[PDB]
Parts: sequence; structure tokens; C-alpha cells
Amino acid sequence: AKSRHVVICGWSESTLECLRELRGSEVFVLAEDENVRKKVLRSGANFVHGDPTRVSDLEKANVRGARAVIVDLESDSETIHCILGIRKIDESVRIIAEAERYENIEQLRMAGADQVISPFVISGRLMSRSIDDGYEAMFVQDVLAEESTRRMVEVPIPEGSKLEGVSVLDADIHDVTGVIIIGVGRGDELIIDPPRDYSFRAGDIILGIGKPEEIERLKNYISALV
Amino acid sequence: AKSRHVVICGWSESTLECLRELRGSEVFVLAEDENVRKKVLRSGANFVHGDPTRVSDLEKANVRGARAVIVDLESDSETIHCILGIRKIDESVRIIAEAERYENIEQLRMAGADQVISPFVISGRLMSRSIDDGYEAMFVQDVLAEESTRRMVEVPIPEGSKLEGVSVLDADIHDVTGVIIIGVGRGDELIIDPPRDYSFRAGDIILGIGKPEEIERLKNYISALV
Repeated sequence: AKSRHVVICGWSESTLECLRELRGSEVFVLAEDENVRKKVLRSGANFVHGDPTRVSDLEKANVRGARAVIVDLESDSETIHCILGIRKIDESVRIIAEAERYENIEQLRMAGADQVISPFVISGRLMSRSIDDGYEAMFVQDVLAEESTRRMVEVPIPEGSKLEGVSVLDADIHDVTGVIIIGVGRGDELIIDPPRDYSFRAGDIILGIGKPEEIERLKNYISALV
Repeated sequence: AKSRHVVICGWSESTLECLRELRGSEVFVLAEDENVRKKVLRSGANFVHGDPTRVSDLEKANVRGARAVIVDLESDSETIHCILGIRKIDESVRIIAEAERYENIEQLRMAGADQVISPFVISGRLMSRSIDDGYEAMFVQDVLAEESTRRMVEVPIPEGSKLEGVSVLDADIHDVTGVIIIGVGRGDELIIDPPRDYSFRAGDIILGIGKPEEIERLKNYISALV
């Protein structure tokens, strides 16, 4: 949870939405196609005209000691290539990549990716599941894309939180706040539906779903004792 | 909830995963690039060499009276074009499409799409949200992509179900089955986090998340009285 700069390698629709979500932070977009420059600037970010597979260009984009580097190239091959180059410059910087083919997630990880996201798998699955209803899709589309009614959130548990050492069962988060708790994160591991007898700890990241008002309630509920 | 055939227009990673999910049903894949033929056949589906923007080719793919038609072309423009052609052949057939740009979802709908999925928005968002943790991503990736531990499911409420006319609160589904109920679907509408005082009805589709064993428990719990 730092506040350095972010580097985005490659341009695509993903990168565009992603850049929107970062509207209000210093971002550097490294890309070959010069056309894109306009769009990147007209969005607050800094454009760095270059090649993400070229280590010298990655350097010019300030990949070293960056808060995180996001990669989404025109090819899983190029993404793997870019990543390799990144690790050469900084072997600790957090790397998030987009995989187009499922079979490449592993290789992407082996290259140095800290988090891999596979949109087509997600898409193809939602589609095959919408041949009769659209409920699952509607849900995903509403919470993960248009973030309409609800939204998915990560809420860190401060040191001295009111839920410090409180079991899931006793916290009664959903009924008190309206937020559906879907998981707890500790040491970059994730317990999907944590057991009622699970106690919280400072540092833990509660993963829930809820409307902005319910998320705000949860945040007050998580607060540290005054 | 019928059992006719499915038509997939266009080829891509989405289409490939989607075709996997339909492994065990009669599917027709309409595509221009002949290379793909091998992959489609080596997956149980029928390949139809043609152009999805051409109404005569859509016909050869049995788009008429199909259970559902899934569209994912090399362009939102082409997807809109394909859809228009589809409505010309059958104005009632369920259409599921993939939008690459957010601004096209509406136009895609106006063209005739019954359900639109936007993978890049979903992707770009997950990425911008993973610059420090990967919990949200891990969750999505695990339940929506690799469907590892948990999986998302739609469970229809049979006529005469044991939960017929039972309020959410009284059903106590999560504690009894272990499945996290995230929403109810009725008349192609979706109530994300239905209120405790909401009663179920036959026809309703419960949308939850759970492990295969928990989903099976829920299915027994939903059953109609003998």
C-alpha cells in the first residue's frame, strides 16, 4: 500500500479502462504506436514513446522502483518478453499482466508476473453460461464492469481495529453493514469463504461486495478503537 | 432452459474457452479463417466456413431457431453488423455478444444483443485494483476463470420447492449449505443482495458461489417436496 508511480506497458481497451481507474495518480504509459499519445495525455498520464520489449525503453518509463508495472501487449509472447526485460531492471517490482491464452498463465508467472488476469477465459465462460439466463453475467457486468449498484472491495484491518481478534461469526459484518464478505486476505493468500470460527487480525484484507454506503459503514466498523 | 443447438460466430480465445464449456452439446462455429477448422472439430463442434456478417452464411450455420447465438468478432463494428444480420433471420433468438469498447455496449444492445459482456473493462479494472494486493484478482481468477476451489452458479427453484414461499432470512442457505447467495433472478431482472424479508418463488434463479459439494447440498435443499 505505497504511493509511488505506476507504469503501463502496451495499449489496449484494458489499458484504457485501467488508466481511467488510475485517473489521479502519476502513470507512465510505454507504447510504440504514437497515435495513442493524444488519448494518454487527455487522461492525465505521461506517454513514453517506445518498445516495451526493449529494456532501455522500460528504463525510460521508470520501471525501476515503480509502485507496480502493468503489462498488456499485442501478444502473450510479447508480454512474456516485456516481463523478462522488467525483471532484468528490477527483480522486486510488482508485475501485473494480462494473459490471452490460458496455457500461458504459468509461463507468464515463471517470467516474473506477480498477478495474471485472463479476460477471455472469464469472457468465454460467462458467455457459455448465458445461453438461457443472463443473471450471472448481469452480476459480473454490474459489479466488475459498470460497477453500477454494487462494487467489489478490499478493506484493510487497521492495527487496533474494533474487529481485531473477532471471529467472523461474531463480527456479523453482513447484517450490521450490508456488505457481503466473500473472503479474507493475509500474506498474499486468500481464504474464499472463511469459517465462522476464524478470528481477524490487523493487516488482514477483508474482501466484500456492497453498495458505496454499505462499504462506508464497513469502513467505520473496521476502525481502530479511539 | 431449452436444449436446441448453439451457434458461435467468430473465433477467438473467448470462443475457444466458451466452446470448451459447451463440450457435450451440438454447436456450430461460423468463421472465415479456415485454419480454425481443425480446432473446432477437435473439440466436438461443427465448423461452418463462412462470414458472420453475411446473412446467407448465418443461415447456413442454423441461426434460425437456435437455442442461442454467441458473437465475438474481430471488431465491435463487425459484431454489430453480424447481430443486425441475425435479427433479420430470427428476431427472437437469444443473442450474447462481446464488446471490446464500453461505448459500444448500448449500440450492441440496440442492434439486438440480449446480453453483452465487456472483458477489457473487467480486465483493466482488476489490473488497476491489483497494484498492491491481488486478493480481488485471485478471487475472480479462481471463481470465474480457473474455477478452482469455488465456482459461480445459477440454481432454479422447482415448482413445489422446499424453499417455495420461504424468506431469505428463514431459508438460512449459507449456514445450511455453505453457498454464499449473491442474488436472485426473476423475469430476467436481478436483485443483487435480496433483503431478508424476501420470499422465494418457483421459477426464481438463486445466484450463489460455492464449492461443488456445497452447490450439491443447495440443490438438494431447493428440491420439491416428495
